[PDB]
Amino acid sequence: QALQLTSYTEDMRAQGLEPTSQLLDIGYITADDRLAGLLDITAGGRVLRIERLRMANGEPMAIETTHLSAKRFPALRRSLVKYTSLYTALAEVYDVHLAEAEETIETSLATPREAGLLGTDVGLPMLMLSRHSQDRTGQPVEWVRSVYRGDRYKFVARLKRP
Amino acid sequence: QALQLTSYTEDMRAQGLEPTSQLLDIGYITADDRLAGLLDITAGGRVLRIERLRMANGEPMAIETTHLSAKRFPALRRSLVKYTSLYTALAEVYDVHLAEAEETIETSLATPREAGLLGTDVGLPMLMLSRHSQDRTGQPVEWVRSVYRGDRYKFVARLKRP
Repeated sequence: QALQLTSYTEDMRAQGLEPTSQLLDIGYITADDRLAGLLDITAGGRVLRIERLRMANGEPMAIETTHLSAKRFPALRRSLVKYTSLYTALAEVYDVHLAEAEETIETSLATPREAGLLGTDVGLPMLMLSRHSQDRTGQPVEWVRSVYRGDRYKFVARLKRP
Repeated sequence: QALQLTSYTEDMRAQGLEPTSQLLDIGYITADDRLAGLLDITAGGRVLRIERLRMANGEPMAIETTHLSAKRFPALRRSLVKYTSLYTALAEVYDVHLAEAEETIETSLATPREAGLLGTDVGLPMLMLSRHSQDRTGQPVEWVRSVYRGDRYKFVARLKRP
């Protein structure tokens, strides 16, 4: 609670590595109840889904899948090409800024496709990150699910106790 | 950065589960340079090592191995039986209180012994937590290494961005 909401780029530089990305896929899907609840939209609502391959020192590091309300951000898909960053896009196009988020850390095995994209096998433990962010108006902005190579990644938290 | 320094008990209750423990082993070891640096003691220095089996809902959940300066806490081993908690012991016997800590999250496979103690196999992804704590006088107090069952555990962080 009350930790530092750091995006992918900073968490890599705060770890020595040089971050880069590659869009794998982008498109609209239909929200089931679970996703609808997380984005505060109605079930059946349209969701923009972005899938990116994250790299560091040139090699595959993570697959990052971001979900957002298409209804709220109907021109975001088109605008994303203009930008280096989803969050730049949200700030400049929609004046939306992340304020707070709940991050979940788990470990799991990769799917066959994931293993292929990350140059690992399906027996390597992977770090699974989920992130549920809200904006400065206290609305949910995104639900993010990422799979990190377990041999190459660690996540560091600085904790304090009052 | 600036997250909430939560001990094992709170992190379980903030997750629905009912926490219990069992001492597996306790004793002194000699610090190698790496450990000596973390506890701010001289290489060769004596370290109190505590190994505990953590349980929740009755079943095995984590193995938690804590290291402390024996020189600084020479009567801690003996005093630990009187107490429900290492941190109660440190507060009451030595007036030492955790103030800040660096926590590392990783995933790895269990050793054969670990797998046996946790009723899992060595193919299950495990969550590896390291914790390096300092006290209210800004000195290092502990270095902790824990292995959590990957099928049963998640770690939740609440992040903010100024």
